[PDB]
Amino acid sequence: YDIQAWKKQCEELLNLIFQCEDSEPFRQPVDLLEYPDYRDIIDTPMDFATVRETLEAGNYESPMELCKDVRLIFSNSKAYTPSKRSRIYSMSLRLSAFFEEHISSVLSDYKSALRFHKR
Ligand SMILES: O=C(O)c1ccc2ncsc2c1
Repeated sequence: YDIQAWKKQCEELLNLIFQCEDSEPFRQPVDLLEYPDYRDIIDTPMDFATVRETLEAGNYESPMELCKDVRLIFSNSKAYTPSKRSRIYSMSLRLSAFFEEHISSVLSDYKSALRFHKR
């Protein structure tokens, strides 16, 4: 019933993601010199370094807010890809399955801790 435990759990999950080869296209902001039309398609850029910085600055109040920004990385890849068979989109799909399998328990434990506090 530890209400603060999600923060270290999210830091450790981001460490695993940065070790995965599939995260390489998503670690830093998409390079606008390599992809000059990117901001004609994508309104709100997001990347894992920005998520980690926001966490470490104390600017997430809940793991749900972190989960919204990581899901934006994946939805931006799906909206920008020219093919649902592309290399970089195929990487985003595998990474999203890994993220979703690991974030599940973080969110369940946090919500359980809040309910116990409110009891
Ligand atoms: O060139 C592609 O296939 C492609 C697909 C998704 C994507 N997400 C950020 S950069 C990028 C490039």
